Amino acid sequence: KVYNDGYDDDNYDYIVKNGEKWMDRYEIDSLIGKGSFGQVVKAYDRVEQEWVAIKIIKNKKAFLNQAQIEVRLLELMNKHDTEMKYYIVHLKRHFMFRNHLCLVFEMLSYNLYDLLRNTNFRGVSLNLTRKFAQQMCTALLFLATPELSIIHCDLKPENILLCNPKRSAIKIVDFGSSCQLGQRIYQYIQSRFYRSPEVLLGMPYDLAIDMWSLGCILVEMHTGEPLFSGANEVDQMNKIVEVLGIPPAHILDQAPKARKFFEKLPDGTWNLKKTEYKPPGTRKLHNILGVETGGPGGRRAGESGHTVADYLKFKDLILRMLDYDPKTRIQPYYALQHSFFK
Ligand SMILES: CCC(=O)Nc1cccc(C(=O)c2sc(Nc3ccc(N4CCN(C)CC4)cc3)nc2N)c1
Repeated sequence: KVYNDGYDDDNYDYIVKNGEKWMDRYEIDSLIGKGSFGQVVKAYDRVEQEWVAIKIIKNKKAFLNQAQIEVRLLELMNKHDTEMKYYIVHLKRHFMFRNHLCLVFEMLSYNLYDLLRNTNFRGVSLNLTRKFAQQMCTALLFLATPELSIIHCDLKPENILLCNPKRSAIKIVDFGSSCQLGQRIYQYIQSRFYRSPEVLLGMPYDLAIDMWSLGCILVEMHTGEPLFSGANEVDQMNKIVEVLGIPPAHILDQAPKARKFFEKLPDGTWNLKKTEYKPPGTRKLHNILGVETGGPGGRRAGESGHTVADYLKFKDLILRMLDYDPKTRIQPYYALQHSFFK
């Protein structure tokens, strides 16, 4: 009949109501988010006199525990002194309310997928993309702090929100999937479009996966379409090979799931399993970005800072981010010194 005295529903989470007032402080406006973890709502803090986004976790043990892990992480980040902290979303405070866990975040604006949908999926200028890229590389540089060593494990355009609708400042949200570096416990991680090959191949992984995701994002921010948009993992790997080529033999010799996509020939060489696709490595990123053809689809022809040189810097950096070897993949600190950011 009723659950938690009629406050929750079938899915253990709070039924939000327009204009409801909590604890004589927070004033609920409207639902803005919904996920497996629970719900996200827009509200007005009366004490700080400001708008905040509150994360209400479901009324279950599991979700509560996960949320507590996440809270510990956020608090851990907020305790560090560097300005690099200001690219991670800020957890002002947290509390319990009617058997629910509530996380108080600063209210942010649109996520990047919204913007992309506003361009009719044509992407944005390279000048803006440079700014986004810079800030993101800074954030990943912060998360790599020895005492932190945090892997976001779920970087996608909808997890990057604007601070202000009229400024190019962004921030990273939802650290529920988050992970501090350590021994492997999970193997089905990251979003499918942004899942690093070492994960697709069932191999050990570190922070280098985030970088991979970032590489898939920036290009998508300029073209409007996902770089690799496979319906499944096979299609995904095929689409990654289609652009970057078949992985190094020394990589595939280590990969347990290597034979999910490949087969080993009698001469030791690896080849794709047939299931559609271009020959490996003939979908050149050079042609995808339209370096010498006036940008993606020729819609950036004649625009400021859209010369061949700029596109070549960009392409070099992106190819440094999509390195197959996690050991040789470009690191944030060196990424911030690229000619792209001059
Ligand atoms: C949309 C939220 C999301 O994808 N992940 C997420 C989950 C839980 C909390 C947060 C988070 O930190 C947020 S979410 C937020 N405000 C916000 C939430 C939702 C939205 N929209 C969601 C997408 N709609 C098409 C437009 C409005 C816009 C802004 N501020 C913070 N600080 C983000």
